[PDB]
Amino acid sequence: MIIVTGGAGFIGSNIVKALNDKGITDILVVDNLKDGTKFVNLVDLNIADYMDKEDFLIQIMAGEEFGDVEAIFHEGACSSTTEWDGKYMMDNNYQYSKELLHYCLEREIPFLYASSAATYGGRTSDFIESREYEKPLNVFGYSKFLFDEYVRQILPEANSQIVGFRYFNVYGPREGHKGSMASVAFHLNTQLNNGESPKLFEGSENFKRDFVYVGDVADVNLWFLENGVSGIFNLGTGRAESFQAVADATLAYHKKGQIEYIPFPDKLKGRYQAFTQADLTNLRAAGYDKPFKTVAEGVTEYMAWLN
Amino acid sequence: MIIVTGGAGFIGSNIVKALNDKGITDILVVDNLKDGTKFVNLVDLNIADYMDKEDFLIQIMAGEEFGDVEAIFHEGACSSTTEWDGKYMMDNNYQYSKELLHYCLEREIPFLYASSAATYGGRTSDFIESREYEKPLNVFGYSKFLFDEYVRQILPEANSQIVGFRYFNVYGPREGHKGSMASVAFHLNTQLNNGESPKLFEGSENFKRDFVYVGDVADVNLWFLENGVSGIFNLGTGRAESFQAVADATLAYHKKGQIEYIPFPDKLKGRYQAFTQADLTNLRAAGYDKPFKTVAEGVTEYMAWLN
Amino acid sequence: MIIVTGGAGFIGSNIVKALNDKGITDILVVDNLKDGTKFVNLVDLNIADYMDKEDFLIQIMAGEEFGDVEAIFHEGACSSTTEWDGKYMMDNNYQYSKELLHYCLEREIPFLYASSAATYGGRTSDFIESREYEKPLNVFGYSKFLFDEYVRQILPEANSQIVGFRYFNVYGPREGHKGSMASVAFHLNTQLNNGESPKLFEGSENFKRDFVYVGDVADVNLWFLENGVSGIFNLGTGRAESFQAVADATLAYHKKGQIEYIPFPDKLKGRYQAFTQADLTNLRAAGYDKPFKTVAEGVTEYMAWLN
Amino acid sequence: MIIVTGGAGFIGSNIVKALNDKGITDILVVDNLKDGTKFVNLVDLNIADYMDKEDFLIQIMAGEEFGDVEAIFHEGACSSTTEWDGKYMMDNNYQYSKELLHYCLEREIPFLYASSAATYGGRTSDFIESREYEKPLNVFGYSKFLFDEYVRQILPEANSQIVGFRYFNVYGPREGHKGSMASVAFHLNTQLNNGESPKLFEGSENFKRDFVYVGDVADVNLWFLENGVSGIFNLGTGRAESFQAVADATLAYHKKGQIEYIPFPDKLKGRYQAFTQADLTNLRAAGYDKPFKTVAEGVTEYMAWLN
Amino acid sequence: MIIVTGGAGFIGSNIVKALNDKGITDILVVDNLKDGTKFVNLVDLNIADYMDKEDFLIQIMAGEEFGDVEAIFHEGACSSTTEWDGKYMMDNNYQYSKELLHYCLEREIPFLYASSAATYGGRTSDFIESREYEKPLNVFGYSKFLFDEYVRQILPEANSQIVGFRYFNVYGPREGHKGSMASVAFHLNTQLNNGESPKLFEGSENFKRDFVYVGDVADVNLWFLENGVSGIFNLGTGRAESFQAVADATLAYHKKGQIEYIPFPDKLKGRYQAFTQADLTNLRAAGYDKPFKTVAEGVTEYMAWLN
Ligand SMILES: NC(=O)c1ccc[n+]([C@@H]2O[C@H](COP(=O)([O-])OP(=O)(O)OC[C@H]3O[C@@H](n4cnc5c(N)ncnc54)[C@H](OP(=O)(O)O)[C@@H]3O)[C@@H](O)[C@H]2O)c1
Ligand SMILES: NC(=O)c1ccc[n+]([C@@H]2O[C@H](COP(=O)([O-])OP(=O)(O)OC[C@H]3O[C@@H](n4cnc5c(N)ncnc54)[C@H](OP(=O)(O)O)[C@@H]3O)[C@@H](O)[C@H]2O)c1
Ligand SMILES: NC(=O)c1ccc[n+]([C@@H]2O[C@H](COP(=O)([O-])OP(=O)(O)OC[C@H]3O[C@@H](n4cnc5c(N)ncnc54)[C@H](OP(=O)(O)O)[C@@H]3O)[C@@H](O)[C@H]2O)c1
Ligand SMILES: NC(=O)c1ccc[n+]([C@@H]2O[C@H](COP(=O)([O-])OP(=O)(O)OC[C@H]3O[C@@H](n4cnc5c(N)ncnc54)[C@H](OP(=O)(O)O)[C@@H]3O)[C@@H](O)[C@H]2O)c1
Ligand SMILES: NC(=O)c1ccc[n+]([C@@H]2O[C@H](COP(=O)([O-])OP(=O)(O)OC[C@H]3O[C@@H](n4cnc5c(N)ncnc54)[C@H](OP(=O)(O)O)[C@@H]3O)[C@@H](O)[C@H]2O)c1
Ligand SMILES: [N]C1=N[C]=NC2=C1N=[C]N2[C]1O[C]([C]OP([O])(=O)OP([O])([O])=O[C]2O[C]([C][O])[C]([O])[C]([O])[C]2[O])[C]([O])[C]1[O]
Ligand SMILES: [N]C1=N[C]=NC2=C1N=[C]N2[C]1O[C]([C]OP([O])(=O)OP([O])([O])=O[C]2O[C]([C][O])[C]([O])[C]([O])[C]2[O])[C]([O])[C]1[O]
Ligand SMILES: [N]C1=N[C]=NC2=C1N=[C]N2[C]1O[C]([C]OP([O])(=O)OP([O])([O])=O[C]2O[C]([C][O])[C]([O])[C]([O])[C]2[O])[C]([O])[C]1[O]
Ligand SMILES: [N]C1=N[C]=NC2=C1N=[C]N2[C]1O[C]([C]OP([O])(=O)OP([O])([O])=O[C]2O[C]([C][O])[C]([O])[C]([O])[C]2[O])[C]([O])[C]1[O]
Ligand SMILES: Nc1ncnc2c1ncn2[C@@H]1O[C@H](COP(=O)(O)OP(=O)(O)O)[C@@H](O)[C@H]1O
Repeated sequence: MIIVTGGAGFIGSNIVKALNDKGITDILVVDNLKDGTKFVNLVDLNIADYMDKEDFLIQIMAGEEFGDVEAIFHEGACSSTTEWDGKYMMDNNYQYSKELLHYCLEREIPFLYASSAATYGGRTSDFIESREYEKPLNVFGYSKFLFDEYVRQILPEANSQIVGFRYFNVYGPREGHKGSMASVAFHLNTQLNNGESPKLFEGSENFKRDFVYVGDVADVNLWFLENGVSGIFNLGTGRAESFQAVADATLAYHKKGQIEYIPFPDKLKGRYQAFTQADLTNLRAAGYDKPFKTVAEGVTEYMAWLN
Repeated sequence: MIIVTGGAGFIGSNIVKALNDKGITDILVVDNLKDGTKFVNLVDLNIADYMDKEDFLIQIMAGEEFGDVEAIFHEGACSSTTEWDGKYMMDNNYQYSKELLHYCLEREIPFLYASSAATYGGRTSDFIESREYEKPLNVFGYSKFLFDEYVRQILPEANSQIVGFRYFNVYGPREGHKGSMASVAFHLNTQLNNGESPKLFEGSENFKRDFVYVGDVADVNLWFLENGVSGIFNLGTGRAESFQAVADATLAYHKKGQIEYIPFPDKLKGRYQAFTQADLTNLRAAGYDKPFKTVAEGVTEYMAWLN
Repeated sequence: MIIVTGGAGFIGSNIVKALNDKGITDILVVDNLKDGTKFVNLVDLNIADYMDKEDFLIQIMAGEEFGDVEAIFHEGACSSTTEWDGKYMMDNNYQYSKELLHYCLEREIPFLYASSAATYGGRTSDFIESREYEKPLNVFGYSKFLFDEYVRQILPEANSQIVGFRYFNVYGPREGHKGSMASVAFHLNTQLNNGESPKLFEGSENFKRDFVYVGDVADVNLWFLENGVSGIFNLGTGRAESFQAVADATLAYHKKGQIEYIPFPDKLKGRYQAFTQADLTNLRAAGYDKPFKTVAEGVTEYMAWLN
Repeated sequence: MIIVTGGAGFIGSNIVKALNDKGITDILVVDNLKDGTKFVNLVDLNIADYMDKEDFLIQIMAGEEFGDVEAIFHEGACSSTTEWDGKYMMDNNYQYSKELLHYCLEREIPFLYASSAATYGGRTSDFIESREYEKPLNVFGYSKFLFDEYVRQILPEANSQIVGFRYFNVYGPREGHKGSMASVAFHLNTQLNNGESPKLFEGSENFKRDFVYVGDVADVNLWFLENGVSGIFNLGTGRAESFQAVADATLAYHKKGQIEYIPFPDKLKGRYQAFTQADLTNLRAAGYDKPFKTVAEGVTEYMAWLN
Repeated sequence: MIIVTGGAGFIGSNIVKALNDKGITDILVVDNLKDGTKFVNLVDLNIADYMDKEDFLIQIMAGEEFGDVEAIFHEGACSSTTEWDGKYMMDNNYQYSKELLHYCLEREIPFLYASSAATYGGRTSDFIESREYEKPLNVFGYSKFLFDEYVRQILPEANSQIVGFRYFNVYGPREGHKGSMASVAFHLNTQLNNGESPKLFEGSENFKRDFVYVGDVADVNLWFLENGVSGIFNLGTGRAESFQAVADATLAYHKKGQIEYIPFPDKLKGRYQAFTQADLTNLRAAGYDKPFKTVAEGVTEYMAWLN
């Protein structure tokens, strides 16, 4: 049996699918299905059971057994970078994670969780998995950062696998529910299907991210499960590409449309990463040697799936 | 003693009536009577006691005894296909059901519950009670689907009856409270009694459902109780009929009126089943061999009862 | 010691007064004094103590002793016929009553409670205390009906007094707080003192009720306490009188005014009793043989007290 | 150690000051400081500790010790005569008081509490501390009345001091927070300092009250503590004076202004005491023989303190 | 291990930084991160863990251990002088503090907490740490005052360090979140960077405060920890300077701008301190002999850090 928190969300559901593809269906999904439209992400998948995040937490803290648990993929989190309720953020992200971590540690259950490249918080190089390089620009980022710091305290003493994946800009199938937190690829696709103009922020000529395909993210997750290695690892392609590149791949698929520039949103000024590029040294050194899909490859594959 | 959850609702109250007709009155109804107008559905019936769904759940989970329970007909659920609070849906439908199921299993109490053909989610044939054919279009459907999947895990090991009825489009007496979730028959009748025009969705020429009379649904329920067979079974006539057919039967009774087409509601686009027809192979194979009332028969009988 | 629930309400306060008149002042009143203006109903009376309905219930269910309890007059209920929250109605009326009943039963405390002729729900004769004749038109009525049904299950086995009084149209002193649930007598009086026209519903020419004076209701209550007889008994004059009769008695006292007809309120259409007349066969057979004040007598006595 | 509930309120804070003046500072104040502006009433005083009314109650009911308690002055209450939530009133005034009383009784702690002349409810003479003369005109008054009645049941059996002070119209320093429940003296003063006209109700020519200075009220309280006598005692000057008299004393101090008559407020019609005058027979008979400051004396002393 | 409550706030975060500078990183921060923007204050620091104030309190009161606690710096409080909810203020400031104090006392954990010069409440000299000189002008001040009074009762009997720092007008890095409670220095800086005019209250010519640099405040805190001395001590420079002086230092750095006078805000009239100057006699006598940065020094250092 495997547990996937955030299992009805974007990355989580993709981990579920990947597990299904390996013939594993004995999965417990933990999520918050308040936004019911998220069911789409599970409808075509095969799981054993579903539990709400709040119930799960209660049971975790009471020390309930869930049977023979092989791993927890902890993808569940408040994922909005524009959420400013720190109380909620620190409870739901940081505290929640701590609580899970301890539960796993005590039962020697492999624990594989989601960090974020938001922890790097705006810099132009050296995106390296170490405290010196970390300085989040928002409370979301802070909640992730502090957890990584917590994990770092625990690692030397741990008797079972602990892995944190520092995801960069993930995109692909099963993020339709993320609204304004959905990938630019997604937004452009839906704008184009609506006969609207595809929109980019003002200054996106100079904005670059490490855009990584969700399929690859899933593969990395399973690989680490199979291999047992511990640590905190960047997860991206290693190549930074401009938003313009993403737009290109998208318009190319749709055979139409032309980019329009909207004002840079006030609520992100000072909170924004203008450049990210994953340094994959540690990742490779851990033994994960598979290549990553480029924006051209990933976006077109995604576009096909969206239509 | 028999327990009927959703007992003040449409199908539940009809099960109560059917039990009354067999001389059984030692019934506990579990429901949520917040909408007080639902009392009409019980007023002319004979029951032993009434309990709110929330109290019932608490007692179930505490392992209270209710006396000598012969069966639970679990018809209680949030039945709105346009309810999008997934948290509520999964608690009140899925979790609730699990909780009941376990309670019954442990005491070897026959458990007969409501599934839904919404689990098939829009396809043009092969409405067969098996996972390959299931793909709900909304979270309501998902909550039903996942429970059936759960039941499927339990069945091989079960020591007492477990039956799920996959109801198609049920209509007849005691659904007045269902508002916009009430049968089209019901809506047309009340429109006509109000001197308004009888209304159908745009494109209903091509929309067909397996419309099944509530009386038959009740009979099936009791039959299964008496016969002890387990499984998940489609419950419909086996014949798909157009909404136009329903309208015909109705206008014929009222001796007046002409169909008006209203816009297809935005909130259902992408969430809608355009065709359903129950495959009754498993149902028949279980031994239930009685015929089902056609739309012509059922609707006219209903119309008489409404007036 | 005697307990009167609804003790600050109309009928309850009158039971208190009646007890006072017999030299009994060791009374605990249970009510919900949220509407503070209800204090008037107790101000001139003599009681031992006051408790809120919610606290009372908690203590009842915990099995607290209140000292040496001689009887509970259970007049407390949500008494509005236009309240449509069934959840609340069934908790506060039905469940609450059950809870009291059991408490009394276990301690062999005489339990005398309020039913309602609303249980008959609109019929033109045979207002007899038996299930065949009962069919309430609203959820208030349902909550009363179901409790009577519950009492009926308990009666054959009971070792102490259980009595339910099925009050018809009660009127008299101490109902000023009941707003639109107050007697027509009351409304007419206040309309006339305000220089307004006295108002009756459209079609009141054909509306008749068994109007019974509150003083008589109180007497019946005490009589049953003294005599120990069990059962469910109609409580009204046995004579149906038109609303016109009530108006006559009232205008006669005030020496002025002329009836005006207002529209029949939408919220009561289909929910309304057009005729009631208590069949006093069981009541008389139990041994209560005293006469009841007519509308002419009762209304004029009331009018004097109001001025 | 001494406890003063309502200690941050008008009368309570004055009791604190009086205790300070006798060299006693080991005081626990219990209040509800939601309206923070009430802190002024304590700022210049000396107390040992502060507790919220809700916490206090919890601890009382749990039977916590507070150390060596010498007395409780129970001045805490919802003091608004225009508050019509009876549920709250009866909990916070009546029930709360009962709870304290029992706590004290059990530990033989002298209990000195606040009643009110509102219990007399509008009469033109015989303001005597006995049930025949009591008939409050509002639920505030009722809550006080019923408690006095409760105390009366307890008194013959009590082994420690119980005293209730039936305050008439108290005025003086430390009532600035009472808003529209503040003394007329206070209102006139603030109207005059605002260059507005000093306002009296229409018909105040014929309205008289027993206006008593807060300083005297405090003295009475301490006297009873020192002397140990039990009972319920009127506390006022024994002389009724018109509102006009109060106005006179006030305008005289301010050397300006002329009375304006505003409409008698709707919300008080039928709820209003037109005359009060304390009968001090019992008070004197208990041994308290000190004189009371007249309106002329009291108001001018107050006016000086206000400026 | 060290605990810093209010650790994400202004003074608290500076204590954290100071601890970091001494090589201490084993810190638990307790705060309320509801306003997420406060994360900035911790982002560049090194702590062991984070806990919400409400959870912390629960655990404190349950008597949980946090490991080997060396000290608690209790800087956490509702710090707004214009918050008028006294209930909240007394719970969150006074009660909370008491609760911590007892926890520490019992485990002999050095307890170092924040008082306030607001306790002096407007006077023109003798700002001495003694009750005669204390008279707060608002409920915030009251909550601090009462706690100091409480500490004073405890001190003679205490077996471990208790220190309260009566901070005057603190200013410097990490107060950006304090909005209108932020230093005038801060406000002027942000006004100037916005091309607006730097604003001072009307009458600031005659307003002087003891402005003290946050760096010094931090030093004092650590010094007391190292030295073990107990008591309540003023913490300011000992020199009063006008707001004009602060403005001067600021405009001098920015090389531009001219002071504009805005109306004195209504909500502060009667609640305002016009003059403060710390008397450092006790502070020096305790042994703390280091000098304090003047407004000229402090403000310019701050201005550099802000830019
Ligand atoms: N998407 C990216 O590009 C990316 C990049 C870097 C990091 N990440 C991180 O990776 C994880 C997955 O991201 P995502 O894109 O899949 O986000 P997502 O689509 O929103 O998936 C997360 C789901 O988990 C729920 N959730 C929140 N807190 C939970 C908890 N404590 N336990 C269980 N479920 C919880 C969310 O709902 P509610 O918040 O409404 O309760 C949501 O349904 C998140 O931690 C995210 O921060 C993602
Ligand atoms: N009528 C159809 O065409 C049809 C078709 C397929 C399936 N079904 C299913 O068969 C059952 C009967 O449906 P229906 O048409 O009779 O709907 P319904 O009239 O609304 O009956 C359900 C009643 O039970 C209540 N309820 C909800 N959750 C409950 C719970 N956990 N325990 C007990 N009662 C609960 C509902 O109120 P609240 O949610 O507001 O609390 C309602 O009063 C439902 O499960 C429904 O999904 C019906
Ligand atoms: N007067 C009539 O024409 C007549 C006729 C037939 C039957 N009855 C019945 O006689 C009883 C009293 O009637 P009434 O006219 O005297 O009504 P009433 O004036 O409204 O008095 C009832 C009082 O009891 C309170 N209450 C509600 N639930 C309670 C509970 N569980 N325990 C204790 N008190 C509770 C009510 O407040 P809240 O509900 O707001 O909390 C109200 O203050 C009711 O059951 C009523 O249905 C009266
Ligand atoms: N001064 C008069 O004219 C006068 C005349 C006759 C009788 N009295 C009585 O004398 C007492 C004090 O009167 P006052 O004029 O000083 O009124 P006050 O200034 O309003 O004093 C009462 C204070 O106690 C608080 N409180 C309420 N319930 C409490 C409780 N259960 N325990 C502790 N504190 C509580 C009140 O706030 P909240 O209600 O907002 O919670 C308020 O702060 C009251 O019982 C009053 O009814 C006064
Ligand atoms: N800054 C000055 O010139 C000066 C002057 C006078 C007094 N002080 C005192 O110094 C202390 C801190 O000052 P500051 O300038 O750093 O103010 P601050 O920035 O507001 O720091 C206090 C922080 O702690 C939080 N908090 C509130 N109650 C808490 C509790 N019980 N436990 C833990 N955290 C809590 C506050 O949030 P929430 O209130 O929203 O919950 C806030 O984030 C306060 O006690 C303050 O009164 C400083
Ligand atoms: N440039 C541009 N253009 C257009 N659009 C856009 C851009 N950018 C961005 N965008 C959008 O918005 C949003 C926000 O952004 P940000 O702030 O940057 O965030 P991001 O990163 O991008 O995303 C996020 O992330 C995170 C982590 O990292 C996660 O968790 C989440 O979920 C998300 O993904 C965005 O979203 C877009 O749409
Ligand atoms: N075509 C047409 N026309 C008209 N009308 C209509 C149509 N369709 C539909 N409709 C209406 O609306 C509503 C909704 O529907 P739906 O979404 O589709 O749903 P249904 O299926 O129909 O019904 C339902 O079902 C279910 C299952 O199956 C149940 O549960 C519920 O309750 C219901 O019944 C309807 O209702 C109509 O009215
Ligand atoms: N005819 C006429 N006119 C005028 N007014 C009136 C009439 N009728 C009636 N009314 C009024 O409204 C109300 C209501 O109605 P119902 O629903 O029917 O109610 P009833 O029965 O009469 O009364 C009631 O009752 C009950 C039981 O039986 C109780 O619980 C309640 O509380 C009441 O009493 C009436 O009220 C009148 O005012
Ligand atoms: N005459 C006159 N003029 C003017 N103003 C007035 C008068 N009277 C009165 N006022 C006013 O209003 C108020 C209230 O009144 P009442 O309702 O009457 O009340 P009193 O008695 O006066 O006072 C009260 O008391 C009580 C006890 O008894 C207490 O608790 C409260 O708090 C109060 O004090 C008055 O105040 C004035 O302003
Ligand atoms: N003379 C002044 N000129 C401009 N702003 C002021 C002045 N005095 C106070 N303020 C602003 O108003 C706020 C509140 O002041 P006050 O209530 O005296 O608290 P404090 O003593 O903490 O400054 C301060 O944080 C500051 O931003």
